[PDB]
Amino acid sequence: PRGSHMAHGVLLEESGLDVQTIPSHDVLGRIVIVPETDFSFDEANETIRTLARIDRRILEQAANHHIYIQLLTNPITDEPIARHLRGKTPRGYVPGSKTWDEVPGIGGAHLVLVRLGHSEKGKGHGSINLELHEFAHSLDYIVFDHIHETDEFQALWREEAPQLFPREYYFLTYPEEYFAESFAYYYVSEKTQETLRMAAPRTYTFIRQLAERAS
Ligand SMILES: [Zn+2]
Repeated sequence: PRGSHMAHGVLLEESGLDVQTIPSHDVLGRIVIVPETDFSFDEANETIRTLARIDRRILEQAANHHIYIQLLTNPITDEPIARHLRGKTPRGYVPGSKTWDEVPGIGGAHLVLVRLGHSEKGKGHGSINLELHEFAHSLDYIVFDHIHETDEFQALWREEAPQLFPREYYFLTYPEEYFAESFAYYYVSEKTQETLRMAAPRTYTFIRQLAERAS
């Protein structure tokens, strides 16, 4: 007997997956959607533990805005709301060099999609951490009302992105990318956070106090 509450994915808190030792699992349990078919517990656990590095208040903001992060085993282009992307070139790639079938995440809307097994840099994307980068887009646009467009953030981007991302075109020249990748550096590890702090100290402080900038 399969219930319709699990037919299209399972909310983490309803999944029976054991997350009791994960910080903020009470909040993440209402944000993360896991597959209703077989998936790797190790891959899901690592993704959820990375998201649990985020300031609890930001997670609460995301939950109260009803942002969800759906973890997938199959490609994003098998989801009906992304089916139009099958076989198409993603913006910014040379045609023939990439299709949306090969893109493992999408962020910015109230539903974030992340395919399991692709977190690290180079696995179909160029971010230090796929799930933090994509979630940061949705935070930026929804919780923080396009904060990458504010005068304060624009000035951080101008002054510090050339120091932090001199060799990474999209993180250097797109303010929404600078926001999302800076967020991922702050939260993926202590080592990347200290890299951010040394190369881009004002951006570091901006991310550290981000929770006080919501709307
Ligand atoms: Zn991005």
